Amino acid sequence: TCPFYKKIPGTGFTVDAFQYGVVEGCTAYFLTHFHSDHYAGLSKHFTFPVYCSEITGNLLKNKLHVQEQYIHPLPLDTECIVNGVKVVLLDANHCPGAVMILFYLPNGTVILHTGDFRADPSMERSLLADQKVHMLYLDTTYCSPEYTFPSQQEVIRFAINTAFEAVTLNPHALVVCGTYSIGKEKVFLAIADVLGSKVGMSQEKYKTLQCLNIPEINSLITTDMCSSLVHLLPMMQINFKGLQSHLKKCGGKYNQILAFRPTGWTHSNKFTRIADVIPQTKGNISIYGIPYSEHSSYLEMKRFVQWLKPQKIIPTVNVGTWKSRSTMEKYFREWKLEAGY
Ligand code: NI
Repeated sequence: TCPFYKKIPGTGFTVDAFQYGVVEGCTAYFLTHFHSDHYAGLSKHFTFPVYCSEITGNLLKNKLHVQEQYIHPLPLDTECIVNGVKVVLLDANHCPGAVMILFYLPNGTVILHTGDFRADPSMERSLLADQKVHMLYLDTTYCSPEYTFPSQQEVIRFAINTAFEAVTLNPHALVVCGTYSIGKEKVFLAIADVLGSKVGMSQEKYKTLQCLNIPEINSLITTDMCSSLVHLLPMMQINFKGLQSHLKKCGGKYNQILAFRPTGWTHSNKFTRIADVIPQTKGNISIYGIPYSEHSSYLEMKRFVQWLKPQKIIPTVNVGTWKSRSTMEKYFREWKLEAGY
């Protein structure tokens, strides 16, 4: 059965609620982004209206074969009317096509659902600045003070400098980057750009990336592995056995692998700066775990909420345990008392 935190009161709407069958009294199903814990349940047999971004709609049509007549893409930053309710989609700074949703209820309540997001001060100058929000459905993935991480910019600088140095030292080194969903494309694209290479990948991943509207993508990605020195592989193959085997497949073109695993957080962050990160090495294979997050850190999330001053917060992540819930509720109270709302 659908949980309460996926239902928008006073509407016929749900959010990211496709794995529960036909939800009672749902007239429109919203999808914030194309990640499997959120889209799980969609297919060519789905015949209810789905509301989403243009990019998410490309992925629905091409990857899951949802029929076009049921896909309702909305432009960002634009007031739209859905089943008589005004809505706006805003950029969530998560993966490509990821949105937050503002709902303007007929009785005057204003609700923001963040979907998955990485809070940023740039958001303080969208259509959010223009009115009060009464309820916030918040991505609380990293809602605990131990979750610090560097900016995306610092992490990309580290990866580019590391890859550029390694391949300059050894022109026969291969760089490999792990992936298992859309998101974090900047990792492999920035590395390929500094090395003057395209990124080689499977036909299926290349198809997924072509759905995204990324400018000059035919310019950075390819299915011809032979001509590329940056390869993308499934995250599951990013280990010593998987990479030894891949290296065998390249036919003596290469004699070393430098691999990257962009993780969310890892407890090395509590003791280590980005400058100080080192790889795991075995033989002629090195693996770097890099803290590239597409969710808010604790401090980024705190700042966003203290700026927005919602009257009620409803968490959407880590809700399954009483200890997690109570912990998060305590932080929300602190934030409110410290900010004065
Ligand atoms: Ni996500």
